[PDB]
Amino acid sequence: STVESKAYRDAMSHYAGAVQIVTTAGAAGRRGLTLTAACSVSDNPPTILICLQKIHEENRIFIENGVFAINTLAGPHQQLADAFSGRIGLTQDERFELAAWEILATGAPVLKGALAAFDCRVVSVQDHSTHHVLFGEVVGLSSHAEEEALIYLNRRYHKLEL
Amino acid sequence: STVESKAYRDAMSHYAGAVQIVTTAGAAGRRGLTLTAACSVSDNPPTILICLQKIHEENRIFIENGVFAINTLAGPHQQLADAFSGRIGLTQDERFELAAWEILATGAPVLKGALAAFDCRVVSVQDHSTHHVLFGEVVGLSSHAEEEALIYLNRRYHKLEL
Ligand SMILES: Cc1cc2nc3c(=O)[nH]c(=O)nc-3n(C[C@H](O)[C@H](O)[C@H](O)COP(=O)(O)OP(=O)(O)OC[C@H]3O[C@@H](n4cnc5c(N)ncnc54)[C@H](O)[C@@H]3O)c2cc1C
Ligand SMILES: Cc1cc2nc3c(=O)[nH]c(=O)nc-3n(C[C@H](O)[C@H](O)[C@H](O)COP(=O)(O)OP(=O)(O)OC[C@H]3O[C@@H](n4cnc5c(N)ncnc54)[C@H](O)[C@@H]3O)c2cc1C
Ligand SMILES: Cc1cc2nc3c(=O)[nH]c(=O)nc-3n(C[C@H](O)[C@H](O)[C@H](O)COP(=O)(O)OP(=O)(O)OC[C@H]3O[C@@H](n4cnc5c(N)ncnc54)[C@H](O)[C@@H]3O)c2cc1C
Ligand SMILES: Cc1cc2nc3c(=O)[nH]c(=O)nc-3n(C[C@H](O)[C@H](O)[C@H](O)COP(=O)(O)OP(=O)(O)OC[C@H]3O[C@@H](n4cnc5c(N)ncnc54)[C@H](O)[C@@H]3O)c2cc1C
Repeated sequence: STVESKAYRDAMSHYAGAVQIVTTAGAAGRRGLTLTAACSVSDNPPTILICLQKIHEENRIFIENGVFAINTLAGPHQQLADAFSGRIGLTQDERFELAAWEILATGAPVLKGALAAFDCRVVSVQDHSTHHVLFGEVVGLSSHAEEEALIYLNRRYHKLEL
Repeated sequence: STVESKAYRDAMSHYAGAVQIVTTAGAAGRRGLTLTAACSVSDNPPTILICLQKIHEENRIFIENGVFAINTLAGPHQQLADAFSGRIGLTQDERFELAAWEILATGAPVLKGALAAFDCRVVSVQDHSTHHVLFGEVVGLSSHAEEEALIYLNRRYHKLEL
């Protein structure tokens, strides 16, 4: 037998993570959300994975379009993160209005003034209890030189110098 | 076509990660190493994944034993991390001598004075180009109240307050 759900979450509050915004576009429509469960798989050919909650049915739009982009956040941007987690109201079109964006290879929206960004095509989809897991290969890039990074730890937000 | 290997690594130097030590034991022997590519998959039942380099053949000992543990590091511990990345010499028995350890459910070594720890049984193994990916379910736990965490960013080490 496995350990209890509540006790697992209390221990994970001592494990730190860098804050992302992930996006999509195509015949099923345009969507974004705030996220921490992602990691690097290989550098030859370059490959990345992400994990999405099954209890929100609008997350099936990512699987139907077959493309996604991942954007890494800098020091001054706590207001953008609160909006894309659903804490303060608003329609999707009203959430995107808060900043400036550009296009690279696939159609998915890329953020101006990000620390880094990766534009991807889907190669595999798997089912794991409470979440779906998606694998993608990298077809476009950008990066800029800013002075601090945004981090989540012990149930609150922080800033850290490069 | 995909982007170039060297350009991918320069952009990933702007993406932060918390520092772990991962361990194993059984009929194929006892081993450890320093690591950043891991993440949380589900909370019902609790489940975690890890990624291991194919170019070092001693990493096949983890697959043969069928068990592993993951340990999260605190502020004062940069010397332990340098030893388990292979930067300063020593045999495996000589690396474990530098600190104190205990036993929970499987046999794999758990660290005294860690910020958090998770003891796991293997349920799935997959092949992805340069690395192997392993999935595990959680059968034991511990945690302690320390004041800072260890982080890797922009090709050097840092400290961050809880
Ligand atoms: C630090 C952190 C890390 C996270 N990591 C992950 C992760 O790894 N994986 C994951 O899956 N989730 C993660 N989440 C959670 C995720 O951000 C939310 O579940 C998600 O944003 C909720 O989607 P929603 O707002 O559209 O859903 P809902 O709140 O149910 O709303 C659905 C839709 O209704 C519309 N709507 C809502 N309010 C209004 C309004 N007042 N007026 C008009 N229209 C409205 C909007 O279009 C909205 O999208 C994380 C959250 C945080 C804070
Ligand atoms: C010695 C070393 C090894 C590392 N290995 C990994 C790793 O396996 N996975 C990971 O997510 N982070 C890894 N990192 C952390 C981080 O992602 C890197 O700092 C950065 O991406 C690569 O630049 P570098 O010059 O520090 O690595 P280098 O010194 O140029 O490379 C060391 C070795 O690790 C591999 N490697 C380095 N970065 C990655 C990566 N992002 N994804 C897959 N393989 C990589 C390379 O193929 C090489 O064999 C490693 C860091 C160091 C110092
Ligand atoms: C920040 C960071 C993140 C990383 N993330 C990852 C990751 O996600 N995934 C991953 O796979 N790797 C990662 N790495 C790299 C990983 O730590 C090393 O590849 C690994 O520790 C090397 O194994 P090794 O020392 O046993 O290999 P080797 O240097 O080739 O040595 C093999 C063995 O020989 C013996 N030996 C060596 N020297 C002596 C001596 N002088 N006297 C007697 N015996 C000796 C030891 O038993 C040693 O284990 C990361 C590294 C860093 C710095
Ligand atoms: C609203 C919110 C959602 C988050 N969702 C995720 C997530 O999906 N994946 C992730 O790795 N980190 C997630 N985190 C970040 C972090 O891992 C948590 O802060 C901590 O583990 C759980 O405690 P909590 O009280 O903040 O979450 P809660 O407010 O109690 O939970 C919010 C929701 O997210 C789910 N969830 C929370 N933590 C995890 C977890 N570690 N693994 C899987 N599901 C989780 C829960 O089932 C719940 O539906 C989330 C954080 C917030 C604030």
